[PDB]
Amino acid sequence: PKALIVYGSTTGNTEYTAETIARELADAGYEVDSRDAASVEAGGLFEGFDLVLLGCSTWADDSIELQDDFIPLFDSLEETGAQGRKVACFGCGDSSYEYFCGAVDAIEEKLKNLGAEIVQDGLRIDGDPRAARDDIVGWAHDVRGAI
Ligand SMILES: Cc1cc2nc3c(=O)[nH]c(=O)nc-3n(C[C@H](O)[C@H](O)[C@H](O)COP(=O)(O)O)c2cc1C
Repeated sequence: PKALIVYGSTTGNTEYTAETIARELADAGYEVDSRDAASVEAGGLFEGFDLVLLGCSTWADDSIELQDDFIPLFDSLEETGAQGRKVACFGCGDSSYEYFCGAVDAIEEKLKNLGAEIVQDGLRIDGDPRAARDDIVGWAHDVRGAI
Protein backbone atom coordinates (compact mmCIF):
# COMPACT_ATOMS: atom_id res chain seq x y z
CA PRO A 1 0.00 0.00 0.00
CA LYS A 2 1.09 3.62 -0.56
CA ALA A 3 0.69 6.21 2.16
CA LEU A 4 0.92 10.00 1.89
CA ILE A 5 1.86 11.98 5.05
CA VAL A 6 1.50 15.81 4.84
CA TYR A 7 2.41 17.95 7.88
CA GLY A 8 2.45 21.65 8.85
CA SER A 9 5.10 22.25 11.63
CA THR A 10 6.66 25.49 12.94
CA THR A 11 8.97 24.36 15.72
CA GLY A 12 9.45 20.80 14.42
CA ASN A 13 7.18 18.83 16.80
CA THR A 14 4.60 17.77 14.24
CA GLU A 15 7.43 17.12 11.75
CA TYR A 16 9.11 14.74 14.26
CA THR A 17 5.72 13.10 14.79
CA ALA A 18 5.24 12.70 10.99
CA GLU A 19 8.71 11.13 10.61
CA THR A 20 8.03 8.68 13.43
CA ILE A 21 4.74 7.60 11.86
CA ALA A 22 6.46 7.36 8.44
CA ARG A 23 9.02 4.91 9.92
CA GLU A 24 6.33 2.71 11.44
CA LEU A 25 4.46 2.46 8.15
CA ALA A 26 7.64 1.73 6.19
CA ASP A 27 8.74 -1.01 8.64
CA ALA A 28 5.31 -2.57 8.10
CA GLY A 29 5.87 -2.62 4.35
CA TYR A 30 4.12 0.50 3.05
CA GLU A 31 5.66 2.79 0.50
CA VAL A 32 5.48 6.18 2.22
CA ASP A 33 5.74 9.70 0.77
CA SER A 34 6.25 12.28 3.59
CA ARG A 35 5.84 15.97 2.63
CA ASP A 36 5.87 19.39 4.29
CA ALA A 37 2.57 21.20 3.57
CA ALA A 38 4.62 24.30 2.52
CA SER A 39 5.75 22.42 -0.63
CA VAL A 40 2.57 20.73 -1.92
CA GLU A 41 -0.16 21.77 -4.36
CA ALA A 42 -3.69 20.70 -3.33
CA GLY A 43 -5.08 19.77 -6.77
CA GLY A 44 -5.23 15.94 -6.99
CA LEU A 45 -2.77 15.67 -4.08
CA PHE A 46 -4.31 12.46 -2.80
CA GLU A 47 -4.67 10.73 -6.18
CA GLY A 48 -3.21 7.21 -6.12
CA PHE A 49 -2.72 6.93 -2.36
CA ASP A 50 -4.29 4.16 -0.32
CA LEU A 51 -3.93 6.02 2.96
CA VAL A 52 -3.48 9.74 3.72
CA LEU A 53 -2.36 11.08 7.12
CA LEU A 54 -2.61 14.81 7.74
CA GLY A 55 -0.95 16.56 10.62
CA CYS A 56 -0.64 20.07 11.98
CA SER A 57 0.02 22.10 15.12
CA THR A 58 -2.48 24.52 16.72
CA TRP A 59 -1.82 28.25 17.21
CA ALA A 60 -4.37 30.27 19.24
CA ASP A 61 -6.02 32.88 16.98
CA ASP A 62 -9.40 34.64 16.43
CA SER A 63 -10.05 33.37 12.90
CA ILE A 64 -7.90 30.32 12.08
CA GLU A 65 -5.75 28.38 14.53
CA LEU A 66 -4.08 26.09 11.97
CA GLN A 67 -0.29 26.23 11.43
CA ASP A 68 0.43 28.72 8.59
CA ASP A 69 1.92 26.32 6.03
CA PHE A 70 -1.15 24.08 6.29
CA ILE A 71 -3.75 26.82 5.74
CA PRO A 72 -3.62 26.89 1.90
CA LEU A 73 -4.07 23.09 1.79
CA PHE A 74 -6.90 23.22 4.30
CA ASP A 75 -8.58 25.96 2.29
CA SER A 76 -8.42 23.79 -0.88
CA LEU A 77 -9.12 20.40 0.71
CA GLU A 78 -12.05 19.95 -1.67
CA GLU A 79 -9.64 19.59 -4.65
CA THR A 80 -7.42 16.90 -3.16
CA GLY A 81 -9.44 13.76 -3.96
CA ALA A 82 -10.66 13.18 -0.40
CA GLN A 83 -14.04 11.57 -1.25
CA GLY A 84 -13.89 7.91 -0.22
CA ARG A 85 -10.24 8.23 0.82
CA LYS A 86 -9.02 6.45 3.98
CA VAL A 87 -7.50 9.22 6.15
CA ALA A 88 -6.40 9.92 9.73
CA CYS A 89 -5.13 13.09 11.41
CA PHE A 90 -2.55 13.92 14.06
CA GLY A 91 -1.10 17.07 15.60
CA CYS A 92 0.89 18.55 18.47
CA GLY A 93 -0.45 21.10 20.92
CA ASP A 94 -0.49 22.04 24.61
CA SER A 95 -3.28 21.27 27.06
CA SER A 96 -2.77 24.62 28.84
CA TYR A 97 -4.76 26.13 25.87
CA GLU A 98 -8.56 26.10 25.62
CA TYR A 99 -8.54 24.53 22.17
CA PHE A 100 -6.12 21.67 22.81
CA CYS A 101 -5.02 20.36 19.38
CA GLY A 102 -7.99 22.21 17.86
CA ALA A 103 -6.40 22.01 14.38
CA VAL A 104 -6.92 18.20 14.53
CA ASP A 105 -10.65 18.66 15.12
CA ALA A 106 -10.92 21.23 12.32
CA ILE A 107 -9.21 18.98 9.79
CA GLU A 108 -11.23 15.90 10.79
CA GLU A 109 -14.50 17.77 10.56
CA LYS A 110 -13.78 19.21 7.08
CA LEU A 111 -12.57 15.80 5.75
CA LYS A 112 -15.80 14.24 7.11
CA ASN A 113 -17.83 16.99 5.29
CA LEU A 114 -15.95 16.21 2.02
CA GLY A 115 -16.77 12.49 2.27
CA ALA A 116 -13.43 11.08 3.46
CA GLU A 117 -13.35 7.93 5.58
CA ILE A 118 -11.76 8.69 8.97
CA VAL A 119 -10.04 5.40 9.88
CA GLN A 120 -9.14 6.19 13.48
CA ASP A 121 -9.61 9.05 15.95
CA GLY A 122 -6.93 11.71 15.64
CA LEU A 123 -3.64 11.55 17.55
CA ARG A 124 -3.41 14.59 19.86
CA ILE A 125 0.01 15.08 21.45
CA ASP A 126 0.51 17.21 24.53
CA GLY A 127 4.02 18.64 24.92
CA ASP A 128 7.21 17.16 23.47
CA PRO A 129 6.43 14.34 21.03
CA ARG A 130 9.83 12.77 21.76
CA ALA A 131 8.41 11.88 25.20
CA ALA A 132 5.25 10.42 23.56
CA ARG A 133 7.12 8.17 21.15
CA ASP A 134 5.23 5.06 22.36
CA ASP A 135 1.86 6.77 21.78
CA ILE A 136 2.80 7.74 18.18
CA VAL A 137 4.05 4.26 17.27
CA GLY A 138 0.99 2.62 18.83
CA TRP A 139 -1.40 4.94 16.97
CA ALA A 140 0.48 4.32 13.72
CA HIS A 141 0.12 0.62 14.51
CA ASP A 142 -3.65 0.97 14.98
CA VAL A 143 -4.15 2.98 11.77
CA ARG A 144 -2.48 0.22 9.69
CA GLY A 145 -4.85 -2.27 11.33
CA ALA A 146 -7.86 -0.18 10.16
CA ILE A 147 -6.73 -0.07 6.52
C1 LIG B 1 1.89 31.35 20.89
C2 LIG B 1 1.49 29.97 20.97
C3 LIG B 1 0.13 29.68 20.81
C4 LIG B 1 -0.21 28.30 20.91
N1 LIG B 1 -1.56 27.98 20.77
C5 LIG B 1 -1.93 26.67 21.01
C6 LIG B 1 -3.31 26.34 20.99
O1 LIG B 1 -4.30 27.27 20.75
N2 LIG B 1 -3.66 25.01 21.21
C7 LIG B 1 -2.70 24.03 21.43
O2 LIG B 1 -3.11 22.76 21.65
N3 LIG B 1 -1.36 24.36 21.45
C8 LIG B 1 -0.97 25.66 21.23
N4 LIG B 1 0.39 25.93 21.24
C9 LIG B 1 1.26 24.85 21.47
C10 LIG B 1 1.87 24.47 20.10
O3 LIG B 1 0.87 23.92 19.22
C11 LIG B 1 2.93 23.37 20.39
O4 LIG B 1 4.04 24.09 20.91
C12 LIG B 1 3.30 22.47 19.29
O5 LIG B 1 4.20 21.42 19.76
C13 LIG B 1 3.87 23.10 18.13
O6 LIG B 1 4.02 22.10 17.13
P1 LIG B 1 4.97 22.34 15.80
O7 LIG B 1 6.57 22.40 16.25
O8 LIG B 1 4.82 21.00 14.83
O9 LIG B 1 4.47 23.70 15.03
C14 LIG B 1 0.73 27.28 21.14
C15 LIG B 1 2.09 27.62 21.31
C16 LIG B 1 2.45 28.98 21.22
C17 LIG B 1 3.84 29.31 21.39
